[PDB]
Amino acid sequence: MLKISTKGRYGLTIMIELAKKHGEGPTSLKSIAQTNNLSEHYLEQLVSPLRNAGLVKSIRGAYGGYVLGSEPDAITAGDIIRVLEGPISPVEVLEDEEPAKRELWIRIRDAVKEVLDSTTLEDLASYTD
Amino acid sequence: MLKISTKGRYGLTIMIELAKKHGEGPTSLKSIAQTNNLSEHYLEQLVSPLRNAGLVKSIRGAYGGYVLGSEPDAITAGDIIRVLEGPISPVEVLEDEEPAKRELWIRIRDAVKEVLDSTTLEDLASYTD
Amino acid sequence: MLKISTKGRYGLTIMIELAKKHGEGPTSLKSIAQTNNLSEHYLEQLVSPLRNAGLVKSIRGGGYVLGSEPDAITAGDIIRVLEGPISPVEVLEDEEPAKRELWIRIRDAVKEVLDSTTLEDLASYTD
Amino acid sequence: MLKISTKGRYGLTIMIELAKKHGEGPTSLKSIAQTNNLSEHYLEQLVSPLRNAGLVKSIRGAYGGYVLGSEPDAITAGDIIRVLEGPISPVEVLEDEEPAKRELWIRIRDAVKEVLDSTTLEDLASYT
Amino acid sequence: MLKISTKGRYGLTIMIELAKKHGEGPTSLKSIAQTNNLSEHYLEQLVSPLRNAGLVKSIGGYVLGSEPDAITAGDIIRVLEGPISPVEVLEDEEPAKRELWIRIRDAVKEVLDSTTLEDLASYTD
Amino acid sequence: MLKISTKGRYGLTIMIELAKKHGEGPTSLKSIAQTNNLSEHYLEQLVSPLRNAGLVKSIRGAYGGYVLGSEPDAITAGDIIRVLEGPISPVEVLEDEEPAKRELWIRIRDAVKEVLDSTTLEDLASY
Ligand SMILES: [Cl-]
Ligand SMILES: [Cl-]
Ligand SMILES: [Cl-]
Repeated sequence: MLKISTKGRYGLTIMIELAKKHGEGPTSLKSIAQTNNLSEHYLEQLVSPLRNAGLVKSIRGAYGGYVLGSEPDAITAGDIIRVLEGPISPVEVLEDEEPAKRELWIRIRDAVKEVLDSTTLEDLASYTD
Repeated sequence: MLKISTKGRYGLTIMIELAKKHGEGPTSLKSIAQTNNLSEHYLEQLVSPLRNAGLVKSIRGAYGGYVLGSEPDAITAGDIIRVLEGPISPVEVLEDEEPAKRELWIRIRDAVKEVLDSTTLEDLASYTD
Repeated sequence: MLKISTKGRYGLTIMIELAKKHGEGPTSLKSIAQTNNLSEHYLEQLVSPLRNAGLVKSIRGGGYVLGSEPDAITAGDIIRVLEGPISPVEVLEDEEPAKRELWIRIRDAVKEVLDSTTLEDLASYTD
Repeated sequence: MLKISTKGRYGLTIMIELAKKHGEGPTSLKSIAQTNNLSEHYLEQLVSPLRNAGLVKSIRGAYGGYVLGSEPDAITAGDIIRVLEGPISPVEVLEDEEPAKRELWIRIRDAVKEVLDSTTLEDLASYT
Repeated sequence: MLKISTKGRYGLTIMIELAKKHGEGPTSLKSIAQTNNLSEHYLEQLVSPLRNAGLVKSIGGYVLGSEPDAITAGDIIRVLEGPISPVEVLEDEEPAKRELWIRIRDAVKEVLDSTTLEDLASYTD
Repeated sequence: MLKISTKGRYGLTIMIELAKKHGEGPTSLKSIAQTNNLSEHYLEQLVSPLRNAGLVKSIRGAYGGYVLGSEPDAITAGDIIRVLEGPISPVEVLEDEEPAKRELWIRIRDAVKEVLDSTTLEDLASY
């Protein structure tokens, strides 16, 4: 029933990897790409807006890479999704739709928004295998 | 992010129209279609599974049509969606997924399912005049 | 931007084939499926609503014919039965007129093509 | 039945905001984002191709921001959509689809293209 | 990339369950729905075309209309979702530009046409 | 049945145009856009990741433009798609889907990946 966009999935992956390595020095996009079986050049397109938003910082050099732009408990899943995908809309509200159905979509939207706004990177990084 | 189709939207429309007219005798698909500016012949494709699930009952005769198969408080948005669109719980996954990476999407899925399972036809009919 | 599904596409295929054979006796779904390289059992799922809408008639013994003259049936009539409404457009809550305007104009233009394109016109295109 | 992409919707929003503020000096992306309850960092991804196309101009400095690259009557909804989303193709045409159906998709495409090419930012900004 | 919907997914579920129970008497849609945690009334919408195509036979339950090795994923998908061959094209498409998408389409069709229910029934849980 | 993304379609178009002009000097995005009836400013959004991956090289100047970053036989359709779209996943795998269906999606994925990994720009440019 639920669909997860590639931008959102992998943008959150970058952030979670960085949260797991918080205080352990920079992490190269190359290593995140290698860990997650994807192109570093695909990942670069996702980090760019995260870097512009100050959610991540790029450290230059041979031992360079990315770090979080704030503590993991100060970044939410919602902060990340809003930068990469724009506003949250789980069910599109359509022109002249019945108020009962519009109310159902608002309730769904509020419940999704509450999950995004109450889930920090620290919380997600705490899940291990 | 949620894949509720035209089937689900209009299947909910039928159920809401019937909940608003609960205890007021049968309602024809023709009048529901007329009220909502849709083809009755599109709506007919949605009633058959709703009728098979016992969510609606067909009353024969010239003054016949449809009634709810239960009280509005005994039918949820989730009950309707499951019949018309299939399961609510499935979420897109990666093979051998790591708990940290999958977690956000599970929380979103659970929050959506909770809204759908806790919103009754009585609740939907209360959102409108 | 317009979501016409496989249902709509093949529902139009049925109607166009029947318009081409108008006044030439009944046409079986098997024949339409064979001509179009698809399953008759996929096409069967589309005929029932078209028949209920009176867009097609089933001849016992046999096959299908149009329920009206080709010039009296539009692409719009067919799409509404198989896919649902053509008008609804995705809107933002507390929408400003300037921002929504373009999408209303697009919706109206699409609806006009669908409502003014008849089966007689479409049946005149071949090969 | 009609789907509106996020890129198209919000790219068009930036342009409409700039058309409403035409002749009122530069407008920062931050204020457009604030007005529309969006991240400025989401909007940045849409403005870069619009700037590359000359549809918007960036004015530097303390009072800097964006302005339109031409008069609002000289920019169409079509000019904006082509930069952000590529070619206008409302219904995808499928291999070996019959000529009658191919014709219907072409007619829909032409009608959409006419609306896009005949609607200016001046026209859209005129709606209160 | 693929036009494989909930209809196709659950239509495959029905066929796989029936292949697993081949020669073990009829199986109801209710038990298939119970095994797979979904509505029997959603599955009921999928059986009618499978029955019309002779892929399933109705006896209170269903059996396969042929041996599991004689039914492919392609046979099932074609009935429920429509053709496998159509691919999105540009008008006046040049061969070099369309080629990759034709090759992808052919490879997908080959997987579907070469996968049988006997093969699929060997994967358990 | 098969859907082709705009990014993938046009990203591949850029690479194919460059492969056809390999050894014929630089090609501007303006001429590729003109040949393909699309905006150069839409194409520019696709070239930047391809340039970052070293799949194309930009030659500066008034007679500048793009060239391939390697020989056409050394670049695959898979190298291009992975940069622009991410991982190849034709049918999404859903939580708790039965192993028989998960296996079918893996087989589709492997067959698509084999086409992408075995098709070079030299191969495509030869048509
Ligand atoms: Cl890095
Ligand atoms: Cl700015
Ligand atoms: Cl260039």
